[PDB]
Amino acid sequence: KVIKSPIDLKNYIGTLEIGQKISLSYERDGENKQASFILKGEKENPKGVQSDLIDGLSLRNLDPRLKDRLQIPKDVNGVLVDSVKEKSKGKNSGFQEGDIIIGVGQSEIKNLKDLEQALKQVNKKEFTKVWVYRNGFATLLVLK
Amino acid sequence: KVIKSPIDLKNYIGTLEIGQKISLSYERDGENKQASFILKGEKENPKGVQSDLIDGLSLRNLDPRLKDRLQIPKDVNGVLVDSVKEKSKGKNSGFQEGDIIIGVGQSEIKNLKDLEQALKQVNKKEFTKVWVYRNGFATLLVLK
Repeated sequence: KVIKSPIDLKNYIGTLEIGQKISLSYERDGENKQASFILKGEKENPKGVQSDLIDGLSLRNLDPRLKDRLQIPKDVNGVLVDSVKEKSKGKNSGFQEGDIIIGVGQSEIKNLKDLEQALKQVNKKEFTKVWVYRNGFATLLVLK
Repeated sequence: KVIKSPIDLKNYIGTLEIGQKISLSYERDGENKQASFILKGEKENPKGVQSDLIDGLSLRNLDPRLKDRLQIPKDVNGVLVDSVKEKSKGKNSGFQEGDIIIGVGQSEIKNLKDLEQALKQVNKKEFTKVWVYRNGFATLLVLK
């Protein structure tokens, strides 16, 4: 059975019974693999690993020991950028070292907890509207 | 002073003074003992040991790794039974290894706290109505 859309695998599994191994095929960036997948339901999974917009990103919580802006936490709590690996959709799209993420997709974060909650939704997006505080100003970016 | 009820002990303490040592008799199962007790208030107690129907049971928390039942945590949050001691009140009563306590005294449990909390009331219960899911199904017991 051939898959292009969510309802395709979904109903395709409505027609398959448990515990038989499917040797299904799947791609990533620009290469296909074939591997072997037991049918396991929702009641049936131990767990696991992901990334996308967090691939080779070193980031951490903050209240930074810099100047000057403004006295409210509201516009500084978020997450600091140590490093950005070039392949990541950030550096496709002008994300850089020394930035501070204040929000992801028009919505604001206080920390790695809020970052990772939004960063878990980014492969549900074709791009993201991030806001990153630089040395002086927050720029809006368009990450692809 | 001879004891058969709690209003024997309670009202005997109503008629006994502080700090003295009291060489009381007590029994277990089929063996009486004497040891000596300091009169120690409610406002007076340094901590101890509490077994009965938990006595040496090996039970831990679950969402288990098998099928099938239902699509809700409500019947499957609980605790799961690695072993059951022969000397204990479960094996007098039809309880076994491979079981899963979902409820105790017609009240349901989510983990080891709600187990222990209710197996802290079984010496208040002439018998217990526990409910034990097994490999496929869940059975009321008469824990004597």
